[PDB]
Amino acid sequence: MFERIDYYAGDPILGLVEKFAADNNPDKVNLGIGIYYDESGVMPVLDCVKIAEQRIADPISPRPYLPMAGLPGHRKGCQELLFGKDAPVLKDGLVATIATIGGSGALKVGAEFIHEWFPQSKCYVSDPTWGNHIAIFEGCDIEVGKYPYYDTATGGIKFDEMIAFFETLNKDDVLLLHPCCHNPTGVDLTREQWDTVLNVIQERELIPFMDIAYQGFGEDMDSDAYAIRKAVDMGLPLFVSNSFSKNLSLYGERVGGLSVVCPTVDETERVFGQLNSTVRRIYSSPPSHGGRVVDIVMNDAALHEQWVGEVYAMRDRIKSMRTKLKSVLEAKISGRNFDYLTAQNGMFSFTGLTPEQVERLQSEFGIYMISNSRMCVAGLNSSNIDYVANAMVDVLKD
Amino acid sequence: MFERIDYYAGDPILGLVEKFAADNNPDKVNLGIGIYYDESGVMPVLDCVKIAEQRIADPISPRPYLPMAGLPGHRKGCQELLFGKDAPVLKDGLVATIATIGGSGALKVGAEFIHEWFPQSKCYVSDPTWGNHIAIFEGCDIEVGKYPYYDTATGGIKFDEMIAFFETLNKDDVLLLHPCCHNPTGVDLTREQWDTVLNVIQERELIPFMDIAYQGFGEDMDSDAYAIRKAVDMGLPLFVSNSFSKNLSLYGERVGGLSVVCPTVDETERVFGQLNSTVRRIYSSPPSHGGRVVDIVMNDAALHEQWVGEVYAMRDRIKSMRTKLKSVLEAKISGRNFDYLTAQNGMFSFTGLTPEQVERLQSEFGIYMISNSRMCVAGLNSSNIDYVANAMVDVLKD
Ligand SMILES: Cc1ncc(COP(=O)(O)O)c(C=O)c1O
Ligand SMILES: O=C(O)[C@@H](O)Cc1ccc(O)cc1
Ligand SMILES: O=C(O)[C@@H](O)Cc1ccc(O)cc1
Ligand SMILES: [Mg+2]
Ligand SMILES: [Mg+2]
Repeated sequence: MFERIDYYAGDPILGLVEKFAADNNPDKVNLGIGIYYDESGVMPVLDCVKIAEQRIADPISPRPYLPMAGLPGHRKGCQELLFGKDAPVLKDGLVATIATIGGSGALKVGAEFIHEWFPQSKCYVSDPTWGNHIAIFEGCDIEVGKYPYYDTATGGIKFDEMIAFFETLNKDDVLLLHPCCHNPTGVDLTREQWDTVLNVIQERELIPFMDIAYQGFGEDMDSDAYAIRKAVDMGLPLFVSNSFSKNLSLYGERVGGLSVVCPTVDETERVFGQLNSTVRRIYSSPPSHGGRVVDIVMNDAALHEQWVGEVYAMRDRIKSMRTKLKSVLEAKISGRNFDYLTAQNGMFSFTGLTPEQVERLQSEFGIYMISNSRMCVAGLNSSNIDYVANAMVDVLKD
Repeated sequence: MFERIDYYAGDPILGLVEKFAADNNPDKVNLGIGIYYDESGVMPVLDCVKIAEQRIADPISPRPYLPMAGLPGHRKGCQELLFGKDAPVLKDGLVATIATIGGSGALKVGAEFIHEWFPQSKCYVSDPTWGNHIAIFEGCDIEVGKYPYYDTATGGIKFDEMIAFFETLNKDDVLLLHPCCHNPTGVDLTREQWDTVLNVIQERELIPFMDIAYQGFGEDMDSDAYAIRKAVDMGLPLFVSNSFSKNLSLYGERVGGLSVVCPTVDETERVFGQLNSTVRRIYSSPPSHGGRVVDIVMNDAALHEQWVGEVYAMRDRIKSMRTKLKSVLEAKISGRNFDYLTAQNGMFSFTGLTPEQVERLQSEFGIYMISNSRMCVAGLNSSNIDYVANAMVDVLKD
């Protein structure tokens, strides 16, 4: 019956993970998975979350369906976070927002909405980018290409080429953009580059789709959202997928948001209604437990403030790891610039190591990265840092 | 920018609900929504669930991604529930199962899988059926039509016409079937009619997709799954979507399962891999909280046994309401047979009332049903029964 069905290769990042677990090097370290670990190398449970969940468990309540858009408080928290509290765009009612099944789920609904209403649009992703972006869009029968982004030569951005690329695109074509904390490179646009980008986006009447999965891990909650807010100030029709997976340490509950910025309230209502309809077609409504956590933590002022602090500690710890890793490298290797390590933002780092060097890191030290050199900085901690930094010096010295 | 966007009419079931809320009749009752309510007119929190959730909160754990297929325990609970404890088909490893975002999510994944690998297959739904079935399938770009089912004349099933219809269909065409507890009619097939249909499905080489959203609300857990188990016995390739929304009273947490019965272990693996790949491109993985609940409740023998007991009481209560409703009607309306009310199974009932009568039921009494005459029996309880039964008497006499 199902002889025609091909085997599924399996998630690539998961394929590596099997190999690491198998590895019997006592000193093995996994830096391959984009998961945040704390000082002790474990996934944290955030204090604010813990508190939110005790409230949810006290008392244990009936579990009616959430609305299709999810909880209003969840929606508002997304909005206030992304566009700023009582931002003009929100007080004008020009943002249609739904809770989603994580950032993935927001990408799916947004892509499906684009596919239905802008059937001609293509989508373009950064070269390189997070593998799942491509699957989600193509899974909607939207054609996906790549725009120039990362400059292998410099470690920077092929900014000129990227800009020239965008001018070739068709009206209503979609750009998948990372407002900060690029996955996998860590290399972000400066504000001035954002203004040029958004300028051409405006001129070419392209659709910007900002995926922000690490708000708070780059500069701060506001800064990380500059690209979003500047697109709003310019009056662009912006799609924003956001995820709480990382910054809430709530990967498994599937919490995120999708927001569509619209030129008029009436368009806001058309789009909101169609987002609902799209949700109804896929999974009907989002999960109550994850949504309640988001609702409680975003809208309780004491919990929100605690939560930002918790995110900033996670960001600060990742920044310390970057600094420490650079300090060892620059102390030990003269005449190579390692500023790109602290210039990069978020959880990810393109190390600049060649595939052969990544592989030698695996064999010789049991240290696991992606072949494109991507390292998750949160994998690093006080207990493994000197071992990893020193292994890296060795591989680069050969 | 979004003037091309059509307004979404809104979920009809949800649309009626708003009119009810707005309604200022002191004695209003809502029988429009397929939600289960206890004797007091409130959504229950089941004891087993409450226990499962105390275990989940003690202690509050890290929240990593579940696997794409969800928790193994959740997958095994679906399987055992659907096909019977340690069934041959399970011991033979011929069932590919994933957790899903409710029954809706399972429908979506199985419809996407069908669309990808059997692009020619069309899907046929019962006339009438639950509104979302169509949207889910059409949302996958699968063409959907209807098979004869409900007989307006007799209140039964146009069984002969249905069977003739199935014989016209192409090989690999999909039938969406309700093992029990038909929505919206309440009218089910007998076991003998099941044997006939599944025979024709076998001879016409059609694909049965069984959606069972109310296991436990018909006769009992095992009886309700007859159509499923008989299809397995016959060696048919079967798709089953199951939902814990009602029978676990866990609508909000989005818990259900998709199961694909395969002729051989190797095909089981192919299908299992692609199900995962399909999950990846939609929402990446399912929610932990809901999945943990299902895991704990299905796999703890004391909780499972308690849980069956809880569903039994819910079913018995619905059955009592059917009997009391019929008794009032037959006592007060001469020469109309109302055995169809007790003959129907599950939460829903096609009351036989015309759209005019349904609408008069709204205007005169604030009693809300679907225009097609669908009533949710769980909406009825000892506090509202007489009032609803007696109002129904008056609409029928005019
Ligand atoms: C017959 C039927 N199938 C599928 C579903 C999907 O619901 P859920 O996603 O909550 O399991 C429902 C209920 O909403 C239903 O009544
Ligand atoms: O960026 C990453 O490494 C994550 O995307 C890893 C991942 C991907 C899929 C998944 O089901 C679990 C983890
Ligand atoms: O069968 C019914 O009437 C409803 O239970 C379906 C439903 C449930 C929740 C929802 O957000 C939309 C439709
Ligand atoms: Mg499609
Ligand atoms: Mg110019």
